[PDB]
Amino acid sequence: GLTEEQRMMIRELMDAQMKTFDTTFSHFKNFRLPGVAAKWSQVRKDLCSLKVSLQLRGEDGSVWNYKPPADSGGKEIFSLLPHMADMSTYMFKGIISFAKVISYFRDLPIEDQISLLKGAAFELCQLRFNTVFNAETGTWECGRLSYCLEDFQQLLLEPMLKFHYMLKKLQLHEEEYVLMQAISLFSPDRPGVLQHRVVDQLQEQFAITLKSYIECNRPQPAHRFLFLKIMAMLTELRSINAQHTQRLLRIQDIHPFATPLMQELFGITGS
Ligand SMILES: N#Cc1nn(-c2c(Cl)cc(C(F)(F)F)cc2Cl)c(N)c1[S@@](=O)C(F)(F)F
Repeated sequence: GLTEEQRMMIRELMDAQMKTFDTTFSHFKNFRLPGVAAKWSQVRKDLCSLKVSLQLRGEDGSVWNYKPPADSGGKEIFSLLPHMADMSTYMFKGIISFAKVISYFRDLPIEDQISLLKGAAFELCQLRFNTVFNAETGTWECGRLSYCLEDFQQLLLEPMLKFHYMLKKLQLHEEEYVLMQAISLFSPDRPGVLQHRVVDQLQEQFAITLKSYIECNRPQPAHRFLFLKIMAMLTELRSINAQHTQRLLRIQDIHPFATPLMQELFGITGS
């Protein structure tokens, strides 16, 4: 029960997701793996908040399985950074392809495109990982890869992990996940955006379509206020993004790891 423009909107967003999101992670390869003075206390706190074991199912049926070390006050806490930087770079490329395919994004001036991508790449990445997150086992299932949280109520103290469990509980459709990505991408208040009036009108239209979609396709009392919960999710995710951008820059300051694409998105110039 949407306007013709509203369903053309969902159709195009659902199309750009289909073309740019490798849900089986088939083309993620050549990645790195762990081998076979008051900043550090913060960096140690930054790192220990999301430790994860890693499983690789080979095409032949073999299984590699990695258990990370415990914190012993040394550089061994940096063991997973190259791999997770390689995974982030792969996700970021899918995000950039996603935005480039959308006509509303394409139509913005280029300098506004980079500004919007710098501001929302993390958030769109987190949103895509939620669709492959298994809340019953605490595992991100990325095709032949899987990432299982180490052994509960004290794990939800981490805001990002708390975000993933709450978003998964909302039981969202594919159409609702992609409208969330559009709203986060077309945020008029990212640093450096110039066409903020255009970008705000675009954002307001993606939110209105989402509100109408829920009310057309979700009449159950369980989904009362669902639109407002999602919009609050997005504000929460957005705060998680800011506070994590500093986590990453702190680690980068004392132990470099960011790929060239990660530097581009986060403002590191090379000197
Ligand atoms: N952005 C994005 C982003 N995705 N991820 C992420 C990765 Cl790489 C892997 C998993 C896995 F399932 F594999 F465990 C889960 C997640 Cl949520 C992380 N750590 C980030 S950020 O910290 C960064 F580094 F800035 F990209």
